[PDB]
Amino acid sequence: ETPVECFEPSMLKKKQLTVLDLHPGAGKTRRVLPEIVREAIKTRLRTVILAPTRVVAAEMEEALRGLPVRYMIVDLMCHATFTSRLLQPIRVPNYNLYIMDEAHFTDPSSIAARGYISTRVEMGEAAAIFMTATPPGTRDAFPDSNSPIMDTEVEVPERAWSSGFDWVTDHSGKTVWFVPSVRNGNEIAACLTKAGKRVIQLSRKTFETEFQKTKHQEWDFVVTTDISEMGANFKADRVIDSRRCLKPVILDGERVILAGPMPVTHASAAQRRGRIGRNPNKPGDEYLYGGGCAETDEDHAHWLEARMLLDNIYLQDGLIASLYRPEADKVAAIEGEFKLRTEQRKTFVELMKRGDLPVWLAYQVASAGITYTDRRWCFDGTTNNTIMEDSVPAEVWTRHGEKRVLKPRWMDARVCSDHAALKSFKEFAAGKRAAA
Ligand SMILES: Nc1nc2c(ncn2[C@@H]2O[C@H](COP(=O)(O)OP(=O)(O)OP(O)(O)=S)[C@@H](O)[C@H]2O)c(=O)[nH]1
Ligand SMILES: [Cl-]
Ligand SMILES: [Mg+2]
Ligand SMILES: [Mg+2]
Repeated sequence: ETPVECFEPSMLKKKQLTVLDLHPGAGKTRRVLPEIVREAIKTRLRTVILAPTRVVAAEMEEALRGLPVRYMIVDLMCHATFTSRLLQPIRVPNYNLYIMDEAHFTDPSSIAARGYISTRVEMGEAAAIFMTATPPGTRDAFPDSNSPIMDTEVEVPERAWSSGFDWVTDHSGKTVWFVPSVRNGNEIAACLTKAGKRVIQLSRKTFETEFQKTKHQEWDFVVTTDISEMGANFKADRVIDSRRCLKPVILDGERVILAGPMPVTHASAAQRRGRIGRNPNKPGDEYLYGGGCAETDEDHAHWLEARMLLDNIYLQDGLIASLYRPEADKVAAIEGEFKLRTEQRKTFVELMKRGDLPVWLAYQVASAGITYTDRRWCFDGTTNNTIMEDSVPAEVWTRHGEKRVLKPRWMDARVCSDHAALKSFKEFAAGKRAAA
């Protein structure tokens, strides 16, 4: 029940669930993971390794080079790819060993993957190892590091500034700056670029292509959302942490708002700080943070969305998987409330995979009996659901040649929270889709 600090071969026998909680940068992904894979191959286990992002998967594929590891014999895939396969009639192999790296990731597909895995372990069908420096319930924002970190609470700019904050731009090294949202990041990055800094911006939808730029010498700032908490490695000297995040909230079961900016969890703060202090021979790394931490409330939509996913994943006859027990208190929905019949469930998965809609929104459309290609719901909502861009109602040319105001029947604030998200939703509402 208690987390461990070293891998032991008896962790690979069925019904064992082990949390490996070495401090950030202690060598979990880099040194303990290849040891586990060797022992699994030696014992003929059917194994899957789950990476948080394809960036990290590509990294592990090279560190595991020379072993029989199939990137999608040991299978390698991302959390989202794993949960995605569980949602198709492509009934997944019955692995008897699941290794989940960066097991703290709180996106809905990762929460659902932990629930499925822990249920298989409790069924006695598998063993599992969750690797993370910050397991659920963590209340330490300042864990150990390979080199000592200088922690300082300071006022962190939340918008562009025309004077002051000289300590930001006088720094000579490399800084990673965590922001609560893409739109806040755009404003900070433009202000740094105007000061002559070379800035890379990272978000969940640009991470793959833009993270590559960080592997070079010629940058001063990375401005990033919380996606960089999931095992992203930088060569940086300083982290600036707003200590804030946005929280998706389902108001009354009828809409999703983005609440905040509000304090991050202790686990998030520790992972942000854990981007630096990683070189044991390089003292002096600095963590500058702008406020306190707070634990997640009852109302974070990601855990409810995870139940929407798990209610639609096959397990064994009529069974439905539970959430991983330290996470199971966050949701009030009851097992099975979100189960869909076969055809609506196909629409549900299509809206998420092909439409890039948030889980909650894809469920509302699918359970309404709307088919994937029917976009009338994007335009027939109430007036309060009108989507604005630069303070004017957004309009779209539909597939049928009419210009309509964007006014979805169900409002999820995440489809219009930044320029790239709105562009994608406008294309979806028009019956179009940009080349993947
Ligand atoms: N990318 C990379 N990192 C290296 C290398 N040699 C040493 N390191 C350092 O060793 C650290 C430990 O690697 P890793 O296995 O990621 O620790 P970890 O416990 O997984 O760190 P955590 O953030 O996810 S909680 C790396 O993050 C990096 O700082 C190298 O050749 N490549
Ligand atoms: Cl993001
Ligand atoms: Mg790691
Ligand atoms: Mg150590």
